[PDB]
Amino acid sequence: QISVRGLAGVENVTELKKNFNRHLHFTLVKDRNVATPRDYYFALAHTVRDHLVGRWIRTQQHYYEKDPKRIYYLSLEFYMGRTLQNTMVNLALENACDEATYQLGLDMEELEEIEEDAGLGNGGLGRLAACFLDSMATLGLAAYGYGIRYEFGIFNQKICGGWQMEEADDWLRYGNPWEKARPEFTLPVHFYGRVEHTSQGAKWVDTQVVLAMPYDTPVPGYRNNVVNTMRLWSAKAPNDFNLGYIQAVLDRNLAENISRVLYPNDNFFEGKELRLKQEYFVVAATLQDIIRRFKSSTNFDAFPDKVAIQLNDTHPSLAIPELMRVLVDLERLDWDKAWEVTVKTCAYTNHTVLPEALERWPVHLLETLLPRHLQIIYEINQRFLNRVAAAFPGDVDRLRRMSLVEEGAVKRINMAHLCIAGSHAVNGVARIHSEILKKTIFKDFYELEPHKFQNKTNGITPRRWLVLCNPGLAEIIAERIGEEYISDLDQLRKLLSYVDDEAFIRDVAKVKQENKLKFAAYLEREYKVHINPNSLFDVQVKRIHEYKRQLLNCLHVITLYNRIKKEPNKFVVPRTVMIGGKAAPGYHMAKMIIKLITAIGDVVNHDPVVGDRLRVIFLENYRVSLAEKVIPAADLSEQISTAGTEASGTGNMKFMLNGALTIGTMDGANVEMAEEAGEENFFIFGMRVEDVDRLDQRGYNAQEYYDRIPELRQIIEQLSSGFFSPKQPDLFKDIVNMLMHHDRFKVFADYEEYVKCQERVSALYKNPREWTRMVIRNIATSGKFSSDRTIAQYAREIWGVEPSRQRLPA
Amino acid sequence: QISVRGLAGVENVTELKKNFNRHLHFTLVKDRNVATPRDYYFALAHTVRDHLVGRWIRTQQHYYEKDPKRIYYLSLEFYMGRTLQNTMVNLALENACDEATYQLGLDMEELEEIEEDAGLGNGGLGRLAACFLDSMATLGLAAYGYGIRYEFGIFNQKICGGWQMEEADDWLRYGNPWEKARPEFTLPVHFYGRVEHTSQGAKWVDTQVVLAMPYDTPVPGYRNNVVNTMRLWSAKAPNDFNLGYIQAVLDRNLAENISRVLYPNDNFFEGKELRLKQEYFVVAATLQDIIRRFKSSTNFDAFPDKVAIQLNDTHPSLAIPELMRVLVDLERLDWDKAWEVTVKTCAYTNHTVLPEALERWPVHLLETLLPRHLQIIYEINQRFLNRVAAAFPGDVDRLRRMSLVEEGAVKRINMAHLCIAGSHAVNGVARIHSEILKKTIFKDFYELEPHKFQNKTNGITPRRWLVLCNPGLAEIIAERIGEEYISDLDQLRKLLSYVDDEAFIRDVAKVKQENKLKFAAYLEREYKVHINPNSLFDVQVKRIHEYKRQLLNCLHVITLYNRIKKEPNKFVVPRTVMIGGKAAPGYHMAKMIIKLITAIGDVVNHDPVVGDRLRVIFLENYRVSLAEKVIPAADLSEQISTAGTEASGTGNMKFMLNGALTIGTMDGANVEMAEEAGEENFFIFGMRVEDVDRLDQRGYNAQEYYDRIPELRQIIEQLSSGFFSPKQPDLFKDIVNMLMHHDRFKVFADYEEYVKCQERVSALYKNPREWTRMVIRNIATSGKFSSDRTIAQYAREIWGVEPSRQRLPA
Ligand SMILES: OC[C@H]1O[C@@H](NC(=S)N/N=C/c2ccncc2)[C@H](O)[C@@H](O)[C@@H]1O
Ligand SMILES: OC[C@H]1O[C@@H](NC(=S)N/N=C/c2ccncc2)[C@H](O)[C@@H](O)[C@@H]1O
Ligand SMILES: OC[C@H]1O[C@@H](NC(=S)N/N=C/c2ccncc2)[C@H](O)[C@@H](O)[C@@H]1O
Ligand SMILES: OC[C@H]1O[C@@H](NC(=S)N/N=C/c2ccncc2)[C@H](O)[C@@H](O)[C@@H]1O
Repeated sequence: QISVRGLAGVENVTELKKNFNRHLHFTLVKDRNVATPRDYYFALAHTVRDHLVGRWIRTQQHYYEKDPKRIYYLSLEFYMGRTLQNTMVNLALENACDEATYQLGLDMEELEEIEEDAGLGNGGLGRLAACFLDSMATLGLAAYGYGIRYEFGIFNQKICGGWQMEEADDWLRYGNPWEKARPEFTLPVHFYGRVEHTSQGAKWVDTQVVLAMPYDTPVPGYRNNVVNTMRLWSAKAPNDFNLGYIQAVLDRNLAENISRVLYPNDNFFEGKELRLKQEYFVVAATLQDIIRRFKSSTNFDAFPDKVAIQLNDTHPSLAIPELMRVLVDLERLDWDKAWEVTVKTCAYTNHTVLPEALERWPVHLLETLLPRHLQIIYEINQRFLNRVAAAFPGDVDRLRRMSLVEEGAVKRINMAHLCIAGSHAVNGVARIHSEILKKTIFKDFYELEPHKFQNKTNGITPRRWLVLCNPGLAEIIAERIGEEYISDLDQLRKLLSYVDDEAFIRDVAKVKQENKLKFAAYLEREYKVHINPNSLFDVQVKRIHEYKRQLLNCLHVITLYNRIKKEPNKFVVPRTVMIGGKAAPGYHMAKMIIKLITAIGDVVNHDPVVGDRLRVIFLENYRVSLAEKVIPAADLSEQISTAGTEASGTGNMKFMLNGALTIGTMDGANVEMAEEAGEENFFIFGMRVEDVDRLDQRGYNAQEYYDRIPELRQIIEQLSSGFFSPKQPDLFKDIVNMLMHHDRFKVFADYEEYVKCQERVSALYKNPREWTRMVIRNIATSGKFSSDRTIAQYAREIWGVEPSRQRLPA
Repeated sequence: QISVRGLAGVENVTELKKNFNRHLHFTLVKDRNVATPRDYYFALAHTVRDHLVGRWIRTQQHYYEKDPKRIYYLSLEFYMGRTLQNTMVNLALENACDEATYQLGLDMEELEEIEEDAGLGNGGLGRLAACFLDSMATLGLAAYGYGIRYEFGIFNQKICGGWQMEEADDWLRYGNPWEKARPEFTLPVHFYGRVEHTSQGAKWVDTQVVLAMPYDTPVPGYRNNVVNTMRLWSAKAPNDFNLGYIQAVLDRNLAENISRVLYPNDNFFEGKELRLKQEYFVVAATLQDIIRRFKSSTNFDAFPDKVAIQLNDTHPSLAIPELMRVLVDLERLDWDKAWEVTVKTCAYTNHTVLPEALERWPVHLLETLLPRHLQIIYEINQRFLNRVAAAFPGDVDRLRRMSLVEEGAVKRINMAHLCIAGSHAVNGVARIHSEILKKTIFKDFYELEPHKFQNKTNGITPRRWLVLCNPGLAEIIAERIGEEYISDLDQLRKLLSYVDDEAFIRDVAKVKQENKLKFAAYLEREYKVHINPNSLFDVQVKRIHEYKRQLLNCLHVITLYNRIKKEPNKFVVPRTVMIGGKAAPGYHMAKMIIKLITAIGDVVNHDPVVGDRLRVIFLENYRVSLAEKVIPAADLSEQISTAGTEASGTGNMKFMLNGALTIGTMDGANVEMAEEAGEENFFIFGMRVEDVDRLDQRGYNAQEYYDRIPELRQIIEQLSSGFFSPKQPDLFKDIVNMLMHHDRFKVFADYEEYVKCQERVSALYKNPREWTRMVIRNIATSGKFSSDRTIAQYAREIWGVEPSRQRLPA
């Protein structure tokens, strides 16, 4: 049907159809009389997956023969979403499969909906890892993602009585066709035990062993015939484990619990032993695998020439002392040489400056679980502090600030300090964030080793986040400028010369309307909710956090409702306000915020005077597959974190690419987005970082805003008095108390500017032609935010390798 | 190479080779450069399994269209062993696959050794279920085996320092190619809760739910194109289970523990709640599946015409009250009608008379776990006892003996009594066993309802137990009498006319020698032990139990050693004495017996004077795949249980079919074997059942034998004084104490006759020609012991269906 989806050749369609039938029969053991819709999905998945294998084998063969430098991306999170459509897109099979299934009397889109998301991440950090894998394959890098194969990913969110309920994401229940178990590479991981010192070095003895069994998932590049590997480890008890008899077998569960479940905390540290075990498990198994591959090329001097390890935050920080442990204790290298190798091998990416998110592990935990690593960390700290003392003689406070060991009630290890000390490169994820790292939390480190500190602004893959989710937009762009932009997103600049093109303006607006109609229809079918598709789609989707300020959005919504109630017969631009995202199960305030949103909806959506002029909808179970649907449908992207709190954001980039305008603070990558698009084409409001700093010096007094803004006082009075909870008058007292007395994120301080800015959004939307022209100016300048750009910068500036867009032979 | 292994057609070999390569590539994601031996096994398994699918789909289609009466074989054990060779045999693919793999440069036998046994059983009862499935498919019956998919089967046995060690049988670790998950037939199973009585019947409420997910395994008939199903249930937690957050996810393990592990007790009852849960789990899921299939044919009068349920011992006895529960509480049938349906549907097979093996569940357990079933059991008991009272007025002791409820310290439910009451047929598993049931333990029941009591003598499948494991023997037989005997084993009688045939005598002896050489070579390679292949192979393989009297075998072994030591320069017929089998982990005496065997070996095998005249070897990890190797190699089959204790035996039949002579008591099926072969062609010794009864009346005094048999006194003195355990003089004191003072199985009473009989065995072995002629007379009369005969009798006399040897079209 549409060009960017590829060719539907006669031979190809015929072959797909027969391979589909072969799989239905031989693989699924069904015929068309008894086959379930799930059977059809699996038949199709198997048919598509067959097309990966030749390329996958030859890619890995090629790496073995050419021996390039290998890149190892270590993450506890890979937020992959669904795989079927992505594989079809990257192999140019989409149109052919659509045709093949159509001829078999099946709707491919319906089949696609059957696939579970691989929800192995919480949000931004995990999705970033996934976009990165796509870009690394597309750029022909010899890259491997390494992580954990969680049996349960991020929980499925159900809303019951306006409250978040969690249920287990049993994503492997029907079997995962996109993985291959690799039992021959099963490896032992050690825990507990004790350290003996012999005549010939330290030895780690009396350990408990858990096996790490790898599962490989293919990562196809975009039409370049490259298929890289994501290798995820699963925990397995050894067979003699605990070996009355029955109990010993049942107790195997204890060891295998390591890979059971993803910790559902977004930007928050929880010092639990099981989490520490997960972090070591991935690191120990991965490093053995890396070393094995390196030896199958004795001389560890060449190790950094053949290996780069990228640490996705501090979660895999134990890679540093683990590498030292293997090099010193097992390979018998001297400390200084091992350390040189380690530093040149490792690089560290920081993802937040929020203090509660930073990993600070109690010493007593590491002492019991990882005694040799603790000793190695102490030694690293001593040698590091000796360097600081020599550089800054007599500066005793600097020594305590820079220490890897934090003193206090319980001694803790600061993992971020460990990462900086043991990495040749430290990067933030947007320009303002990287500057904040140098100026504030890592200032001491920057002064010691300025050359270590870099910026690498985040990006998103235009395959998933344009071609896959928004084929209509991809097509109208390709019609004017060709297909090359899909792997060279900077080419979107060419669209600037179409900003006054009446045909293009109409097509851009038409694609948006179609997307909105489709999404409005999705909402009725799967959720029985009614929305006006001619309204402005105002969306904020992202994890629920105080710093992300869904509450400020709530305040605006109530403002609009109150204004309508006061002047019912005045025209207002109709809006559908959509808010979605999961709250960490233990985060009370975030759970209260969800209840508030639904409570507002309950009042607003049933007020006869309001009509279809204002609707508030909570988008349940926000996840990658839902983002692919809602983002193409959005008109207005809410990116409203307090300045200095959102390191980068990536949801912001997704909306920009898909034709929504942005209302946002100058925070994270919003700054660079406004810079690329021009500030005239962005709805910027609120305090800058400098303004927040000024307010902190004076002391933030929320009462002042309450006293001076009548519209704000009304809202607080409504919340307090039970207007939004008639049968539980004090339900939202915690929210009011927080806003009035202990608001770290200064919700009231940005309220007036936000409401004014929102008025300017409504004004522009009234002029569809000018709305669309500004949209074109956003899409046209979204090129910088391709993860291909980001990865090219990591490659050249950190890993020391050159990207290549050249095809491997098919 | 050999005829019974089938044709290796040009087209077939070519096609197998290309399908093997296709699977290696697409399924296993390997090429020949990196493929592991395990990869090759899997490629072959997939290639063979592809040949099942068409037949499997059309068999099940045929049942749906023809709607025959369906047979449901319920067992907690299906001891399947390996599947690859069995599938090749039954599809006539063995020679073709051998040729195809040979041309690919691979040895198929080596590949076969990679497959894990499906060890989902303990011994005889579980293997019987497996032989039965093979025979039911071969006889074209619409039969389904239903059981539990244990994650861990029978433990792997390791011998360390002469002691049994257990390790987890993680048989699914690499994935099972012989199963297909059927998620669409996932069913809820209920536990705990309470009973409410409403205006319209009882209701079982507030229950905990565990899901039962089925996995289907194909059961191919022998060259008849029939493929039946074995459906095994796996336990899955529902997704809202226990739904701080992390713990709730980890706690899902509790529900899923139901299908985690097989209880490793052979002929012994352990009243553990987890075991009770397993028993209900299989019954509840299976009955829902049966009822679903029956409705997809309201009128439950026709239920027994379309359904037979065979209970493999009392393990699935809860089928009776569960069927009543569904019929009365859910379908709203009156009690009397439901009961009529239940009795006509169910039949019960008893497998032992040993009192410690009988299931007697504490009332308090059933009260908590299954409150509605307990109430139903009470009601069954009341109505049953009312029938007994009417038949035998005033016989108050009969009422207490026949009650389903046993009084005492803890009240218990006798599950065997439940089974008799609720079944239209009760059978024992050999003629003497069935007679013992009528005369002793079920005498009261037999007097009430004599028509219920039947015999069905056990059998073994001649596919696995001749063609598969002993192709050389199968071939020399087929050369004289054709191939028809493989599914009509009575045809073996024709071999009687070859008993004086010099060519056949030589061929029978040659096949045995070859088997012995192969087994002697297996022992060196995989265990580094040296044996004389010209010695008589004296083997006792079966689970370790006091009743099976491995100890009596030990006494003979020591007797032979002592006799050699006394007269070193006297000729004796050389023997290799092989004993193997697992002990239940909690059975102390059985574990001591294993240690004794190895301790004897340690003395005997290292005595220079003995030479290669006597060797004692403990066969480690005895299991189905090991039986397939050792049984063909045996000369002498030890079947030496105390008369009246081994219900049937099936190992005995396996040895008879494979050309070993039997030394045995008149116990179980040994009686019928001697009857078929003629007593002159069997080495019978020892007390008959009547003699044991006489001894019990007088009181068994072991001391009398010790006092009157000098050779026996010497052995006991050696055991006591530490001759077989120099550094732990009293190691075997428990064994001596048991033999002298509390021997339930009268080891000493059969000692003299056993040793004498063994002398007659040695005498015959000295005359190879006469040894072989007696062997021919055993093989020739082994036909009755085909499980095809057994199943034909169940079909005609219990299930009310006719077997058919007719092919389905291919
Ligand atoms: O079918 C479900 C099972 O599939 C298996 N995959 C096998 S046999 N081949 N895959 C090959 C493959 C080829 C190309 N891209 C991905 C995988 C997985 O090992 C197993 O964990 C999973 O449960
Ligand atoms: O860079 C990708 C995205 O990462 C997000 N971080 C997330 S999801 N978790 N971090 C968790 C964390 C845990 C422990 N120590 C530091 C951070 C950032 O908040 C976002 O601005 C950014 O766009
Ligand atoms: O490969 C390992 C996996 O195989 C799967 N089998 C599938 S996809 N088809 N089988 C078809 C089949 C055809 C004929 N005879 C048996 C099975 C099983 O469902 C899964 O439990 C197992 O882990
Ligand atoms: O019939 C097949 C074989 O079954 C065996 N029984 C075994 S393995 N377990 N029974 C366990 C059991 C448990 C509970 N209540 C009764 C028996 C018999 O011992 C054997 O003679 C016979 O050949």
